[PDB]
Amino acid sequence: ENPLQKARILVNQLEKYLDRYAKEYDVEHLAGPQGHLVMHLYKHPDKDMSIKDAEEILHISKSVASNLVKRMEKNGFIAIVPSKTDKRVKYLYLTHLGKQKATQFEIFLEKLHSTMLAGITKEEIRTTKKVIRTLAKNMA
Amino acid sequence: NPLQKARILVNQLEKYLDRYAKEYDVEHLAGPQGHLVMHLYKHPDKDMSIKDAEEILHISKSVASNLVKRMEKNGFIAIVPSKTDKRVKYLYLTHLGKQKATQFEIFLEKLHSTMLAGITKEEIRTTKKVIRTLAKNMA
DNA sequence: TAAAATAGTTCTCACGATAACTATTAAA
DNA sequence: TTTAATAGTTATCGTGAGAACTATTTTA
Repeated sequence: ENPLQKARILVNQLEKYLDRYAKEYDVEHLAGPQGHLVMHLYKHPDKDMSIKDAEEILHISKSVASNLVKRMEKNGFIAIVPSKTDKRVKYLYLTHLGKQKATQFEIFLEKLHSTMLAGITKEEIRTTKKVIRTLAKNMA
Repeated sequence: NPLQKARILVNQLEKYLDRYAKEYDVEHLAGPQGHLVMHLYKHPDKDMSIKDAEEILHISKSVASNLVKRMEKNGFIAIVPSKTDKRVKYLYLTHLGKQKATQFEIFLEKLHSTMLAGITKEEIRTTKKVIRTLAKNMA
């Protein structure tokens, strides 16, 4: 068999269903990094998150973080506000729609594990995760 | 929550493979370009159209169309209209294509061996049906 | 103060998705 | 032969990457 190809395919379909599922459940656009950042802002309302902080949370690059915050703004999930102390920093803030969505989305996450990890065991699962961990760790 | 982490671990995986391949003179082929070059090599007696690539790689119509444009630009393939069916365009490995399939097949071997080191088979075979289940679950 | 770390943007790109469109062949 | 299906392209988009570029702190 082949390991590079299969993996890529399996993710492409998985990614594609999550998009389908999430539109029907009224969390369109959040199956992905947008949803992950909305969740992070929710869980931690006390911390200032700047754009750079998003790079590190989501494990993405400069340009990717910049373009991602732009998309979230266009979608109404966030407001971007320059800092007054550090003139180069821009802060991110969940909007009202943002806050409402963080909630609908947390439900959706629950309904996912409940549906996609059916027929699988936590040992089976814990081992695949070590299968994965070591794959990872193989690239120093 | 953890399902996110999944797509992260792909982003690194995808990222390293691109570094590895360029270092090893198979640039641009860690990915669908490489997978299609292989398919053409392994089967030189089957004529393959752009649509056939949609099916081999499980991609959409436009993804396939754009992908072949990228391979042509890279030198790995030539695109030739069918003379029987004026709708169809056939794909053909170029000379550079053919040699790359070779260096790439080597790359695959090396990568596989260096990635599944310290891992058993049942562990790996169970990872499969754990993954096949997920896929099956999203049906 | 001069030089370097930092925060963000914009360029060009690879690789995925739809949807709307042109052709062309096949089917009814 | 009117209609369906098929093959490919191009539009807009989401989500990844690096590189070159501002503009602001640091810090040496």
